Amino acid sequence: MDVTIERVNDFDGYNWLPLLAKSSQEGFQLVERMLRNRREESFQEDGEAMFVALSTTNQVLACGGYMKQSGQARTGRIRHVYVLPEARSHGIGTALLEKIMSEAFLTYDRLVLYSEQADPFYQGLGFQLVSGEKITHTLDKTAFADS
Ligand SMILES: CC(C)(COP(=O)(O)OP(=O)(O)OC[C@H]1O[C@@H](n2cnc3c(N)ncnc32)[C@H](O)[C@@H]1OP(=O)(O)O)[C@@H](O)C(=O)NCCC(=O)NCCS
Repeated sequence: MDVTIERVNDFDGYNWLPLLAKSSQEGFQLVERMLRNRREESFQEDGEAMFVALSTTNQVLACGGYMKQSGQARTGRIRHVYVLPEARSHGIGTALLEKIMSEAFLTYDRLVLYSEQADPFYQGLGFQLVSGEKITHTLDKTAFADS
């Protein structure tokens, strides 16, 4: 499934309702939280970015990004990763994550994330599963580089 991955510079330039609706149906708040909190966590500052995957017809099929992990130094947190159900299993999440990781490791020496649902996906990308309160997966830059 052909997509383009694009940096979000203007949240108001996309129709987010499909992503909001499907994610909410599934019990996920992550798209809602992202869009509601977008004035404070804009993903526009240095060390942060939000991406969308656009279909060949300009429709949003996924989102995901990164920003600074609070309290840690040199650690970034991967945030708000979600692919529309009908768009899953076509390589979109992998393309999105590869872009995020390659860019985020320019700023951070470690990337972390919290995912209860997608361990196989994240392990396939090289993340290590960890038992923390705030994080489920971690990846050091040196491990990323060595791959
Ligand atoms: C996890 C997620 C981001 C992966 O993105 P994706 O575009 O579907 O994944 P890709 O097609 O790039 O596949 C990469 C890996 O992701 C995983 N994956 C594939 N389809 C998936 C799906 N429908 N749901 C969860 N994970 C999936 C597989 O481990 C896959 O490895 P493989 O290609 O070697 O078999 C995406 O499916 C998603 O947002 N799922 C949300 C719902 C969820 O968490 N699923 C749990 C069960 S309800």
